[PDB]
Amino acid sequence: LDRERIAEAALELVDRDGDFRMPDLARHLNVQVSSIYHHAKGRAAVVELVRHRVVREIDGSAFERLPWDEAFSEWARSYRAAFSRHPTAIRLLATETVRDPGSLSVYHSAAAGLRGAGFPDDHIMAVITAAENFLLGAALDAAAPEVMIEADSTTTDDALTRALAAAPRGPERAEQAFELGLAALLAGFHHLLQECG
Amino acid sequence: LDRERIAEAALELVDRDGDFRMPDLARHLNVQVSSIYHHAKGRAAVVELVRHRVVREIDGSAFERLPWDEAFSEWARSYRAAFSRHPTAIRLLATETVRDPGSLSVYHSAAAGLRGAGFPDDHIMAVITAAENFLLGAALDAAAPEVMIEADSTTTDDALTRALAAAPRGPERAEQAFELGLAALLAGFHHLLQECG
Repeated sequence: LDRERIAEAALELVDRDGDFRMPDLARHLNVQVSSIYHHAKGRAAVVELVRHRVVREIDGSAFERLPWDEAFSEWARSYRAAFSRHPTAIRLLATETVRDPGSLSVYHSAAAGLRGAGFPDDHIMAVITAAENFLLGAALDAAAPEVMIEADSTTTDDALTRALAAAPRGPERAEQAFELGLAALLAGFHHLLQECG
Repeated sequence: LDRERIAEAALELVDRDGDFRMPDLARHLNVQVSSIYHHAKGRAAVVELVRHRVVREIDGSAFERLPWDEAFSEWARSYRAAFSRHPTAIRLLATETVRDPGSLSVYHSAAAGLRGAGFPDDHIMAVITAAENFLLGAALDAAAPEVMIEADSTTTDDALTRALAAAPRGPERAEQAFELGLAALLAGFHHLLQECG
């Protein structure tokens, strides 16, 4: 029983149900809640351990090594991949305040990278949050069925039929939308930067 | 007991737990599963009724009345507002194939609007899905706490501290990120269109 084993069991419960309760977590660790509190004080601390375990693969330090848009793209891909492994954890983690030191570090890196690029301070958090909104959505879409829209029509030339026939099939469907949306957002952010001088 | 009352009770369960089970739904309607199946055959049909009840407010027909980017903005705002009332339903609805006639109609409208604008057919579904990815994420962020990042630092001039101090407070935090991300995506999509001639 250390922090890593608590984080593990908690994420397992969150994977199954979308949330966890302290006594049930203790049961699955064969301990009393007491024992958990010695490693992590309260629910908020256990949520941050869950967050830590999900986001471990996300490297923010790419912002120190690459131009902002290339770093943004590496960071975005890692973020998608991390959350797409735990789609049932997305609601919980998107709606609890971030305090995990590891996560705060990633934020520190993205903020410094975007400042370095010329994004004004009053825009930096919105840029990062706009990107995260898209990425949590794309993580859900990567966990979704490969066919997400099934239309029952007799028409062959309407716009929806045509668009659905001309789109990628399989895992490529979600990948196409993710790549196009990422490129569109980066183009938008580049525009923001031109406007700022 | 009609389709509307089934849709209602099912969404109530989904709001609470993130999913529903047929027998529990029947219990909360004081009926046997049998009675549900006469209005909606199986789980997939009940999921689409849930979808219908969430997305009723979303008007796709704005694509018939406004230039694509103005329509996109009205549609996006309605979509955010709808899902932000039921954040616990987002996972389920983002990961089940769309067959609800009302929803398919909205897709029909957005597809025709984007075709009308000049987006090539092989790009239309990805454009719509990219937008939805962002919007589901923004719906979660609107249901999130107004302070989403709490940093414990002694530093005053670092990039994260500065960005968090210069950002909007309260409900304005999520609103700022939503507005900036929407504008960035539309700029990106406008760029896509310039590239296409």
